[PDB]
Amino acid sequence: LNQPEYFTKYENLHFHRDENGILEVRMHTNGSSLVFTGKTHREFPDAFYDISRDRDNRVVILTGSGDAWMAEIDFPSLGDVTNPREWDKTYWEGKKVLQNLLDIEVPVISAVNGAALLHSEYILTTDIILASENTVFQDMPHLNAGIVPGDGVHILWPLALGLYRGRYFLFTQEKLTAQQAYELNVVHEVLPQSKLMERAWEIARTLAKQPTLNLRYTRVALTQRLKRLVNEGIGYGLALEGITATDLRN
Amino acid sequence: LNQPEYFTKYENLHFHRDENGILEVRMHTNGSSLVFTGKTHREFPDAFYDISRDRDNRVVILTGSGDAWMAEIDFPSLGDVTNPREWDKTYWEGKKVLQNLLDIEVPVISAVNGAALLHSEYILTTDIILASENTVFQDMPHLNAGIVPGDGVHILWPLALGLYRGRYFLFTQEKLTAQQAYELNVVHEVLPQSKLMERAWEIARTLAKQPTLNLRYTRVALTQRLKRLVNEGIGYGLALEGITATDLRN
Amino acid sequence: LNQPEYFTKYENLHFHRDENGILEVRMHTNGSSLVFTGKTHREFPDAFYDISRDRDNRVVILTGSGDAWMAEIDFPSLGDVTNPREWDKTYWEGKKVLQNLLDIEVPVISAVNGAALLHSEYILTTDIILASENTVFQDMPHLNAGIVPGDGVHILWPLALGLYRGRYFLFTQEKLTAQQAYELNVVHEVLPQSKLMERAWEIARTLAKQPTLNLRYTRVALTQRLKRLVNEGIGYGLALEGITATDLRN
Amino acid sequence: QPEYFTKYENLHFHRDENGILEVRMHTNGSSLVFTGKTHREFPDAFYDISRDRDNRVVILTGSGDAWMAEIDFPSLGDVTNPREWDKTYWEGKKVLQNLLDIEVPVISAVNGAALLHSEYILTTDIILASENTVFQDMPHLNAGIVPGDGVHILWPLALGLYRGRYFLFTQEKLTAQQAYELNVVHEVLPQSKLMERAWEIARTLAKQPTLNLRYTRVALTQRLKRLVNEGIGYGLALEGITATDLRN
Amino acid sequence: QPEYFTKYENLHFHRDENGILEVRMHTNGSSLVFTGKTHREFPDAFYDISRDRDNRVVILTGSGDAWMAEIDFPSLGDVTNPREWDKTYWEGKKVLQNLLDIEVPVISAVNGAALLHSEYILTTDIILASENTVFQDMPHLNAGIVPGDGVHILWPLALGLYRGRYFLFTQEKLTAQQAYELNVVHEVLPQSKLMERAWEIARTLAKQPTLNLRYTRVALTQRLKRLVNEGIGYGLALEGITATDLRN
Amino acid sequence: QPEYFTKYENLHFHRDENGILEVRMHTNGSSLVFTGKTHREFPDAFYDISRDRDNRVVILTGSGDAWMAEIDFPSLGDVTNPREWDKTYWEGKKVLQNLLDIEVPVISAVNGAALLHSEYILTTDIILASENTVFQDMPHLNAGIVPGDGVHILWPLALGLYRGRYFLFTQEKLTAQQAYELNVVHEVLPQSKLMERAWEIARTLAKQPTLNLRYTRVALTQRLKRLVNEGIGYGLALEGITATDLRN
Ligand SMILES: O=C(O)C[C@H]1CCCC(=O)C1
Ligand SMILES: O=C(O)C[C@H]1CCCC(=O)C1
Ligand SMILES: O=C(O)C[C@H]1CCCC(=O)C1
Ligand SMILES: O=C(O)C[C@H]1CCCC(=O)C1
Ligand SMILES: O=C(O)C[C@H]1CCCC(=O)C1
Ligand SMILES: O=C(O)C[C@H]1CCCC(=O)C1
Ligand code: NI
Ligand code: NI
Repeated sequence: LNQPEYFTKYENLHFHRDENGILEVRMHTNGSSLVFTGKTHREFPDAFYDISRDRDNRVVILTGSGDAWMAEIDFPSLGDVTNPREWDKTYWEGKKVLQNLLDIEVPVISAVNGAALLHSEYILTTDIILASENTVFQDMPHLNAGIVPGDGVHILWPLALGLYRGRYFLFTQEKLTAQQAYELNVVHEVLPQSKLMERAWEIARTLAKQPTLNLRYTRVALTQRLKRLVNEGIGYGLALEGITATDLRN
Repeated sequence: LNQPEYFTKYENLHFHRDENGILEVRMHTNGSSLVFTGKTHREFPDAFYDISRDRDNRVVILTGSGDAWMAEIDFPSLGDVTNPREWDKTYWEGKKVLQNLLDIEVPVISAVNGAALLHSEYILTTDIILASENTVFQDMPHLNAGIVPGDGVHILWPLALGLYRGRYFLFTQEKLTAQQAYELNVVHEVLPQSKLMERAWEIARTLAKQPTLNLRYTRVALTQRLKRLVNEGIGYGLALEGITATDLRN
Repeated sequence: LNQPEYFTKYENLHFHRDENGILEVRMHTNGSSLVFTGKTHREFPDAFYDISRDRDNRVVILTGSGDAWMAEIDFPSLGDVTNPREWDKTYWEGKKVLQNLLDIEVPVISAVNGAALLHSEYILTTDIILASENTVFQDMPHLNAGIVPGDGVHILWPLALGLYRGRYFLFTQEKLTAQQAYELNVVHEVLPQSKLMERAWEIARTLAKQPTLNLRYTRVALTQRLKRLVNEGIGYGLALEGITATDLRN
Repeated sequence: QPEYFTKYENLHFHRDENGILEVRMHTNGSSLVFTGKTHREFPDAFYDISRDRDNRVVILTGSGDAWMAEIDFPSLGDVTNPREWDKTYWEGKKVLQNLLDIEVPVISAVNGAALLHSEYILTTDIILASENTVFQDMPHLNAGIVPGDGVHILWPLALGLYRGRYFLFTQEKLTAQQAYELNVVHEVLPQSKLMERAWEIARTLAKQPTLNLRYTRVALTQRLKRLVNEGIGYGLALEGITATDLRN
Repeated sequence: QPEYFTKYENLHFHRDENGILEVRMHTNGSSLVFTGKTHREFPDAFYDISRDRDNRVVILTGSGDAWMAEIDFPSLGDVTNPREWDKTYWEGKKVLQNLLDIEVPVISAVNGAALLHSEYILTTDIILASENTVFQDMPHLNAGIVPGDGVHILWPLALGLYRGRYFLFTQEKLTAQQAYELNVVHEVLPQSKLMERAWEIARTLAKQPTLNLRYTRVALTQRLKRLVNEGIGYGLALEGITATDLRN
Repeated sequence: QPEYFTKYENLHFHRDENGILEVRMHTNGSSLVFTGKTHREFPDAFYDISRDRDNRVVILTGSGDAWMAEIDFPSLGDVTNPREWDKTYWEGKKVLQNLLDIEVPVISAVNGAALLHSEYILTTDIILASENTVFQDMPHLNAGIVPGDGVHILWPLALGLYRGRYFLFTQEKLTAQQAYELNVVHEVLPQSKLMERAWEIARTLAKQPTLNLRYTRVALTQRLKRLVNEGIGYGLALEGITATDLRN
């Protein structure tokens, strides 16, 4: 096929792009809802870089598969996080994944297709957030494991919910429904499961009518402050998280 | 009359100030709702500077005329925005208008008297925002023209609505009613059209009972962060906007 | 008793800590709701430093006594605030109280037991905010006295309510009920008076199950931006406030 | 010529066909005596300069043997009264904002002693000094008030945060040669050659396209503007409190 | 060896058993001619270097008598067209981000004239130069476009916000000795000894534990990264507008 | 005299009628051996100094022939255990915060080698050194851990972001004369004259009104405080990870 090589380079991402440069990127594990792994932690930064480098991507839709956006993780596959020499890989990849995802230089629409229980900081880099009615949001794994929620959730959830409710949400592992997230201005439209992707594409097609440089530079203008905020705290959060992972040996 | 010369220097601004130093500044075009022009883009920065320099202004009320705050623009009068040598004037004036409006050193009350479809970033520099029931807010012209919403809306709407709903609002050209804006904490009171100005003056009179230096330094204290945020992004937004205007020739 | 010496060092703070390292700190004046004084303005920074230094404090609950959190102040006891040589003490202590309260290195739960009419910026340093049904919030004293609300309220209320409603709230001395504050995401749970402290302890006990370093470093991660924002504006607010206090002599 | 060329009793203006504007501070043709009037009017003059797109390069200089070495202290008003200091405070924020907002390269031709208001020089892009020049923050610690008018930000930027604080706290005086070694002054010239050199540099710059002059100035002043904004109001409020304390 | 060692026609790679990687820029074995190709590929190369944990110290150098003194201007594409400049803009942000994100100490061995892209050198931790080296921002004011590609941030960081602006606005040339005195160059070596010294320094560093090399690099680049991020996109957008204006 | 004057086994305090406080670090009257105890107690001492409004100028110095050249490594506790390092981390943030929060001018009298904890000196306003003084970041790269305790921020501030990184990564040693040339040291004195000069400078300062001393210190440390706050916790967390890695 005439499509870019990177479209089929990632076992856990499906890519489809229309003639308008609207790219839908769908996370999956063997076609089912994603199980997050060491492999995805390593590869996703590269995938987001590849998407960002390709000037034929004019709008991006980021979504998951099945009835969850991301609700499963294969903890052992992440490597021995209690060993700082292994955590350093995770730390490096944690800084790159958000840098590279922010550096996508066109509007990014999240189509949140169900529970987002980990790695919801990805959603919080995107410009328009649509959620199916069954969606819930939670920072599940960190306080389950006893390690710092230091991978960007610590910056982006307090930006989303404000520095009061955002800290309550993280410290208590609060779960928000799609409707709550909508009232909290995180989700912008709540859709039936059967209509979520159609609506994402409809918004994308309207955006695609813009001149290319306008799509790109509006994205730049609207992400400057967000990038500064992420850069401020991402490395420190992930370093603190690494120390708490080490401490699990104590 | 004994009033300052600058009160009658601006064809598109009416000025009235009471014995308490409460200054009402009303935008108009021949007494009707304002039609924004190259002339206002050039003169408004000077008007806001003049207001800020005059220590007899103790509270400012900024409003429009008729049934719209600002809903019309004479696009050709702005000059050839696709020519960078002409856009540079617009760029320079775009940085000065927000700098000078923020540097008004007393509380500023917005009395939003109807549709605010362009230049709503002015409202988002002010301290107390009142709106008539017929008011709506939208960033109309930028994505209509295909150029970046880079004149301060890119900073101030995400500050107002948060960095999620704020980006949705700009990318989709969302229109908010006065009631929606009130629920979103942008508008602080929604008034009947017939009561808007009376309420602005009532709030102003309460404020005017404060010592002058308290009015001034409370304004300073409450605008430090806002000024930093505007300075961060205003020039870059307007430069990106200029490039997209040039690109319309392609 | 085996408890730390600092537990009984402060006439206006009662301390109680359980075997899980959950420390409840309760402000009082002779067992009644606190009357804020020059003495508390001077001592509270030391108390918060002492709490922060003690690694046996694993979660902190900060509360008041009786039916108000803080609703009274003995103005004369603050010293001659109109004399810059006296205000300088207040200025120095104003910077230290927020620095030291932020530097508590474990989650801090506010249990707001009634009206918080002054010094609510303390609450706005904490991570989880619970309020009894009778609670109200207001910046009462500053615009009553004619001096700048420059002690941290100018930073933290606009962070809590956004830079629009936050400035309206301060300039108009708005009073918010517990229910309003809950809708505004400042208060996270509204409790009957009889259940407030039980709920604070229940949340604390859940948190106390975390590893110690996770409690500490999650607090660090979630307060980096907050600390930067407070540092940006606290000294300038308090200096401006001092000038307005001097001006009361004019 | 523009009306503003003759609006300011303490500034002479001359502009050539290339858009090179020389702005010369003076008191009756002599070295400037700084006053309440200049404190109030200079922000307006710098704004007027910045608004005029026909200015393509700016040279800012003084008159006679000193760039600025004199001040009429009573003419600043009763600085010990916060209501009067507030004028000075507002004007002190505006002067640096408006000076930095000149949107073309600015050359300082420092024609002798700069003992006050040297922060103006530290907004400029190319700094030339005559061999007789000395730099000092004279007035603040002489009067017992904070050096809070931008010197507190820009001298530590120029000399680093170590020598910059020594310079301010001890009211150190720097010769032109020392300032050159410290990278503040870029060329040291004989008095009789200073202005010719300033104009030579300006002519070379003026050969650039106008947008390049403007946007190179913008690019090279972003960080500088942020740093001044961070500290200027706080420094001037603290200074005001120390001025009030002169009554005690 | 890694695949990326042979992916870049203008970069030679050699790595020893200690994880010391030497990256040498060249055009057919000679001193680099900078091109549209290098502008596009170098960001990828620096990313690839940064991803590879077997790199424990990096030495970045040029070939022949110059570090970088040549550029094929037409090969950069039609910079006066905003749609083409946008590629240069995106690549200009990525090159510095990816270079700064190399997570080990980086030694510059500057093997002669660095007349363009010297901002790469100003991301590195230890700067060595051969005695023949000169530094200049040559191309920008030659072409009439903003020096907006990071030189506008990093030269004023290196030389201070006074000499740094003089250096850019006048296209000043600095010898290796001047740059040494200005604390930009840390050791000046004969041409024939430069690379041996770079490798000696690298060997001493390589004795550190790997996490120490990595986290010392992180600690020492936090502020630097913030400063570059502040200004890089704005500088490159302004530069693009001046490139467009070359048509007028 | 205040109780805190005798609370610290490693600090001697002496204050004159002008409010000039000399704080001298020592171990049994000799040059300081830095310990876990000093790491824990110094933050409290600096807080106590800062709280006491009778301190109008502070001189911070060492004893004997060295300012700080010795450390009892085992006394710092088992730094390789994150639960123990956390104490060092918390204390490392507090020491610089509390030292910077001294609200009057601070004079460093550096009485010889400063081989560790030189970041304390880099919080002070006027830096004097005896001719025998040398500066180095000795311990971090000797132990294989990040120089993350503020040296990573303040040395690059002092020497610039180029020479500052060379100095840290190579554990460069600077003589008093070099440090003077680099604008870190402001006066170089014979050993026998150092303290007299410190007190002379302090006496001149002490003639200022108290609020002026305080608010000039505030004005001149705003930026410095921001820079330290930006990086101190991150540097100390990274350092802790490298300390843990010493087990591997
Ligand atoms: O995916 C990550 O961010 C790293 C994992 C490592 C294992 C425990 C977690 O939940 C986080
Ligand atoms: O008023 C402005 O900000 C400039 C105009 C220029 C023409 C197109 C627009 O809507 C914006
Ligand atoms: O408690 C304070 O912050 C200082 C007081 C001083 C007296 C007037 C006030 O309300 C504030
Ligand atoms: O010129 C100024 O900045 C104002 C004056 C204020 C009074 C004494 C001075 O030297 C400075
Ligand atoms: O190499 C670059 O950064 C791009 C070019 C753009 C055109 C002229 C130049 O010298 C710089
Ligand atoms: O004194 C310190 O900052 C702590 C120690 C930590 C262990 C080895 C060192 O040299 C630094
Ligand atoms: Ni912010
Ligand atoms: Ni800086």
